[PDB]
Amino acid sequence: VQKIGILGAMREEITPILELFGVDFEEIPLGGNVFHKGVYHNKEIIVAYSKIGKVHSTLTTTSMILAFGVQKVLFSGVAGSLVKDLKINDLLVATQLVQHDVDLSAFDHPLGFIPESAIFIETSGSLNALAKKIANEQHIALKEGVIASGDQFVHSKERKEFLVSEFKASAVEMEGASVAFVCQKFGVPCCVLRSISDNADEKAGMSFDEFLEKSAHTSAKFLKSMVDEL
Amino acid sequence: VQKIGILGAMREEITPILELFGVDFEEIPLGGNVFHKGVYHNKEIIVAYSKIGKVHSTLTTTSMILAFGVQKVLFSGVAGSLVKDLKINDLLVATQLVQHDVDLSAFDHPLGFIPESAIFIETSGSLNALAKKIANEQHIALKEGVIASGDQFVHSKERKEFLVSEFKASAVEMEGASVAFVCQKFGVPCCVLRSISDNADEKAGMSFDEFLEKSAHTSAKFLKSMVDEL
Ligand SMILES: Nc1ncnc2c(CN3C[C@H](CCSCCOCCO)[C@@H](O)C3)c[nH]c12
Ligand SMILES: Nc1ncnc2c(CN3C[C@H](CCSCCOCCO)[C@@H](O)C3)c[nH]c12
Repeated sequence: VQKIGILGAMREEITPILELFGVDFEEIPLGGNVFHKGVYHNKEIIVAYSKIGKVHSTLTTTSMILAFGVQKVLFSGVAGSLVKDLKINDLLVATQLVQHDVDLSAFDHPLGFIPESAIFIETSGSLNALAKKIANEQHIALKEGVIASGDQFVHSKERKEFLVSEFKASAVEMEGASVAFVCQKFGVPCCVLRSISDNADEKAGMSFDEFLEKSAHTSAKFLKSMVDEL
Repeated sequence: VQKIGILGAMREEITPILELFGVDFEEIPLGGNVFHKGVYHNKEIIVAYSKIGKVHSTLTTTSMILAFGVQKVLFSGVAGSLVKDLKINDLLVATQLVQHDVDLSAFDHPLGFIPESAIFIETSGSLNALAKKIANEQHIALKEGVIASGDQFVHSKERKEFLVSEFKASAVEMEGASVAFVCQKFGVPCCVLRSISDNADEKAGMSFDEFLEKSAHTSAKFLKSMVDEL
């Protein structure tokens, strides 16, 4: 039997996931998260929001894998755009992710690097290829690129410029890299999907509140379309 | 029957732990960590190093709890001092911890705060009381204070002074807050002990390299004395 973990960071990001799947979910509390466990097209689906940021998302992903035995993890949510071609509501799949706020440069380590790890964490090529295939069938744009994750909500030109110069990131959020990292450590295939909610600039807070609902729904709808192919 | 999880961040922090306990350990790999499982004084001890930083430490602490069923978690390692009275080799027990690099100020949150959490994460009062009691009996100085944790190695006066002014922190490291946080989420008693390796200033890299071994041993020796009373 196939077991698939579906994650968002905020409750608002999983609201449309639960609604779009529409099946009956059993609620299972563990480690301060609530896991929604259902069956859909012969697959067991386990849905949770982690809460915001790297520690929360690391915890929840580890719980998904260890406690619920998922074989794939699909993340859905919203993100800040760092590139002109990614506009509000546009979808991006992360081919690599970085923890942009990691700094061990005192020991001459490059920014983003931690010993016994790597700057860039890879996601599943087979899932990313699937995303590309179905986006083409749907005639919807889907960009591929690097996503930068850190424990700050980015809302300045200066920090955007750093993310582009240092990591060639296309989008910024606070959980993708930690989710992808956990999945790498456990050998679990991962896809990270984001819809743009803001431009990570001085107006980001306002844009985020305006577009969270729609952008979350766009990501969630696409995630469902991926699960339909598994 | 009592099962105690014992964590460091770096391999060097657990070397003296394994040595001082002296017992045979079984090595169990899981999620990119190696867990050393042994029996000491009729208690079961599970020792691991997480690897550096908040994501690594969150993962490992969650694995310790879920996969190995530990009832308490004790963290031992080194830290940078932020206060004049904490000198190289001095011991500190963290009564609260903060993630000092968290910034959701774009939405008017205070620094360190994440929704559905708190700036300050509590450790176990009963374990901190035990530490104080033993330290007094041993005639060893043990400070109680706030530890700030983040994904940067701190090596500047400016950042030191921020940690003191913002959080009234006494020491800085990269894992304590995340370990204590996971333990809080699962309702597992936690104690975080650190020995000072450096002063978190421009000389910190050199001080760290010089004193890592001795400071790690000092922390490990004290952690063993706690386990002897559990
Ligand atoms: N520009 C940007 N920089 C960094 N990340 C993002 C993201 C992605 N998510 C949104 C969410 C923000 C949490 S704060 C809002 C809620 O606070 C109020 C609720 O109490 C966190 O999970 C990261 C969208 N735009 C971003
Ligand atoms: N001032 C300071 N700021 C933040 N943290 C600390 C700590 C506590 N630990 C040491 C270690 C980082 C060292 S990276 C060594 C270079 O990598 C060598 C392996 O390639 C990480 O686990 C945090 C001591 N002094 C500190």
